[PDB]
Amino acid sequence: PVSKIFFEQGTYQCLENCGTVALTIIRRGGDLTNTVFVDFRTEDGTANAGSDYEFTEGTVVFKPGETQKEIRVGIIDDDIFEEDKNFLVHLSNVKVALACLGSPSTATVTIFDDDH
Ligand SMILES: [Ca+2]
Ligand SMILES: [Ca+2]
Ligand SMILES: [Ca+2]
Ligand SMILES: [Ca+2]
Repeated sequence: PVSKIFFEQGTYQCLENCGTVALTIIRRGGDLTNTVFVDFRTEDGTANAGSDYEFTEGTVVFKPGETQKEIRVGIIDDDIFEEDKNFLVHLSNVKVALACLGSPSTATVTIFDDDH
């Protein structure tokens, strides 16, 4: 019986000025009385850390009973008009009973430009 860890949705969106984007990680399956650890980390798409979004990483803990965890990523605003850009948040290193990654364990985040 295997706990799976995955993002609640595979795609998130925000405007450049949204300040931060919230992402939800689900735990489903197996024995929910176990504690589960999952690492997370941003990766550039066409949007770049230090420029369009803030580099973010960490470990999330699903304590017993917990099925939903929220993580936040900083979005950087500017006043230049350009195309919409995306980046990635990968999940990894799941630790418990067996727990592992499900689908999707990468979320893609599109920042929509709000200028012009
Ligand atoms: Ca920008
Ligand atoms: Ca703007
Ligand atoms: Ca802009
Ligand atoms: Ca547009």
